Amino acid sequence: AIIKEFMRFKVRMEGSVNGHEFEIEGEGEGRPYEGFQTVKLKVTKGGPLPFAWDILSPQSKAYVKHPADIPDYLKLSFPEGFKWERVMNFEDGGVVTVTQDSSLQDGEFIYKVKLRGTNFPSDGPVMQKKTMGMEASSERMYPEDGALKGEDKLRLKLKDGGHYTSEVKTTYKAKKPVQLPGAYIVDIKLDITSHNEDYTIVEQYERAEGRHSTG
Repeated sequence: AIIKEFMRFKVRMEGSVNGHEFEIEGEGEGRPYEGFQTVKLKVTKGGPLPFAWDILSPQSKAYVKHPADIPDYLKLSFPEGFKWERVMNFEDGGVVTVTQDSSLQDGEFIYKVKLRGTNFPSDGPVMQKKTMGMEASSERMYPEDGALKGEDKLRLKLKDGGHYTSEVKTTYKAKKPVQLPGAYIVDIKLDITSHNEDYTIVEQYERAEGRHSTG
């Protein structure tokens, strides 16, 4: 009974993008079983960021709605929790690597994130802030080597019409070997609900629901 129907979380990211170091702190809340959440974030060091918010926005899988018949591996991992490791390869040679620890302390999730972005063209859409959010996506989930893997193609919206593509691969590993699901799909929509002019303060909303594959 330790994941309640309403849960809050605290997050700190230590990051570097093309050598620009920054820190972000945030707090969020949501309904883990209903698959939605919100977060309020502030850049506490290295603001304003000289790159697009949208590469940071996808950096909280306890809050995915799962039907009863798909094991909710990442909720089962608590109280100890889980770790994740991610690579994002962007279509113009930019690369983001991320590691994250998720734990539960005094009834709140605690998130610790380390991020490195490199090889973004100084004049590309990320370093020139030409993105305006991302499309809804479907993360393709499967068990492998005792972990849960996810693969997605993120389509960052360009202001000028069009999309800037990232292939994303993530490993989500519970700190104790609770029940893995079979292969399945998680439909996700992440929205930036508000921001200040320079994106030193940002609010996000996400909805996520697991389902069986069609095909």
